[PDB]
Amino acid sequence: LNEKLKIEHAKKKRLFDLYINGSYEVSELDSMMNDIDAQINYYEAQIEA
Amino acid sequence: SLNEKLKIEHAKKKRLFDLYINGSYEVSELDSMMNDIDAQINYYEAQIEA
Repeated sequence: LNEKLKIEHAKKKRLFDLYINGSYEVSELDSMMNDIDAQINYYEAQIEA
Repeated sequence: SLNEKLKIEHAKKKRLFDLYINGSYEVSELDSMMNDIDAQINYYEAQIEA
């Protein structure tokens, strides 16, 4: 399930893509991006330990 | 209708810059897409040369 990390990271590149094209605002991007970053940490740690 | 692509890129550039002034996020994340955004502005300029 290391792929999921790329998938969660792939979602990050896209989430930036959307905002840059105006589909998502800054205020939203705050909540949505940190959710991913947390989801990564949620899946980043205590699996390679 | 290739002339009016830079204004979109500038809008694409602005939005991105609003994340820097917002202050959060990692700058290296924002630098990778800016490298693509700045470059796309470059070609639109360069095509006018010839």
